[PDB]
Amino acid sequence: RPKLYVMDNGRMRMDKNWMIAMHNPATIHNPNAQTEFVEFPIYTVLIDHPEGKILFDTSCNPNSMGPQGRWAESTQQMFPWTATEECYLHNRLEQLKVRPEDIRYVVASHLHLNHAGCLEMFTNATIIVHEDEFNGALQCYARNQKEGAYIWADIDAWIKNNLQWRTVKRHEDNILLAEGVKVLNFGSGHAWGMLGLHVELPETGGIILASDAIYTAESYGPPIKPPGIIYDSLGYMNTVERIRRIAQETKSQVWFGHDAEQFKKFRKSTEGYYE
Amino acid sequence: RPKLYVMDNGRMRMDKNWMIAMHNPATIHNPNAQTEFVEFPIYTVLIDHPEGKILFDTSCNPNSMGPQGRWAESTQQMFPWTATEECYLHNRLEQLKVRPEDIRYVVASHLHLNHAGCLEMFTNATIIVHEDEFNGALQCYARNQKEGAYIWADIDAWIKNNLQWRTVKRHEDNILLAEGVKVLNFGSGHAWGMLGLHVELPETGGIILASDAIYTAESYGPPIKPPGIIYDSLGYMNTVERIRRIAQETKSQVWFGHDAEQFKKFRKSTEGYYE
Ligand SMILES: [Co+2]
Ligand SMILES: [Co+2]
Ligand SMILES: [Fe+3]
Ligand SMILES: [Fe+3]
Repeated sequence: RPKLYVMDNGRMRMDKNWMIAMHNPATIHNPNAQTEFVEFPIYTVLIDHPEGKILFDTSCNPNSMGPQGRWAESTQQMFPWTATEECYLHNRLEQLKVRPEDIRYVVASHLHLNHAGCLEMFTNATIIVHEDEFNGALQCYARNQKEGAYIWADIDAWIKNNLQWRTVKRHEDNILLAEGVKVLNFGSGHAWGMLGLHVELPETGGIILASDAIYTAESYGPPIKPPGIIYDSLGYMNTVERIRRIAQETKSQVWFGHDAEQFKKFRKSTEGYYE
Repeated sequence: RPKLYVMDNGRMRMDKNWMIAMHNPATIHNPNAQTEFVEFPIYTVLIDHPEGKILFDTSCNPNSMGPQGRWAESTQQMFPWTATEECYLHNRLEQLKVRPEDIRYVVASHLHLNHAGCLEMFTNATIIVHEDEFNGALQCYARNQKEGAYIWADIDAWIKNNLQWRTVKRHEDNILLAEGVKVLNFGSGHAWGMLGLHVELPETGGIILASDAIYTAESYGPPIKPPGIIYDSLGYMNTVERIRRIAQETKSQVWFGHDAEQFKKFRKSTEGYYE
């Protein structure tokens, strides 16, 4: 029935402490302990479904980086994005003969700069987003916040391009978007409102797209190693355990948001898909 | 009526990222950004009240550090405590002609190693503690956790010395402990359950003892700069703002848990007291 594509939208580097909070604490013997600037993948997932094309996340906007970049300079320096034109989502989709207009549904895991970058392209889609995440980003916008993980120029484009939103309510149940495609309401954790996907593929089986609910296998453990980027510590911990339970009960794989190792092993859109 | 004493119970050093989460993030230009290893005061407060002597916090145990120390070696290395004999609470109290047996109430802000160290001394007192904090530490003990901020040997002593506990229930209102002395139920934040004191002194006026609900003036802001040592991020943020409001409405000073600058300006027990 359906085909699932992993599209490579480039790499980003940041302080490991953002990814694993307090990963290497200072000691009497190492009072000025150093961190690392680690690299991690940015990716999106296309589910080419007979009921319609579903896109999970949208990576970064092409005009994110550089002197004329939408991203503030501090942001560009703390979370630099490296991507070839081939890695841009529009191009990755073009290489699959998919036009933005062909996307029925976009699922925004959250509205961070490296997941909601290209929402603006999908003007014929219904954008599914957690209401608290939406609200939180709209406040960043309204208060003219220019630094941080919510890109003002990105949100501006969303509104100017008249996107069609479908917010997931705080206590809303999981949404069946299509046969074998369920939107999981993880709620507050890494961000204000986290959404995930459960995909049931005829051949591959079950897949949980966790996005930044779980950064990496190191995050996942056990035991859980929480991130530095976190809004609701408790919601985060609960979400990870919930994902772990869903995986074991549905015998599903868990695809982390930003795990280099796991990504290396993924079959990307230049080699094929998952059925 | 009452006399309030600030007792210097030593100094401790740790990674600044514990105090201020992500205080100096790595950048493209500083990929191996360094943390610092900062010094901060450990103190306790004695309210010599006509209704009875109230102690807020108990510092670290004398036998905490060194090869035969109660603290695990990793803990002694990440959170080293420096203290001369005079800084020990038993001695600080002795210099005020105060015997452990003279304490009617001990208020444990939380049960971290540097606040609950000497609970065992107060065998004739009622130990007031948040129930969630108590529960959390009793689990650390039962699971024989020997690393971390909850010292197994400390907890072992509490049970052996048959301390008399009074737990503050999760949704319990503030407790009037004595005229002008209220226990503030902050709940989860820095740790599982945090208690503060509001003291109304005839001369000095209102004082909020925040303990680790607010590490420092930098934590307090505004804006709030949360710590790396945190269980409930949201509860933490709520608590700080609650303190700000109480302070404003009660025209009260806020005494932070571990603020080097503020502590220097405090009149300690070797110079006098607050009335
Ligand atoms: Co994110
Ligand atoms: Co503490
Ligand atoms: Fe991300
Ligand atoms: Fe402390």
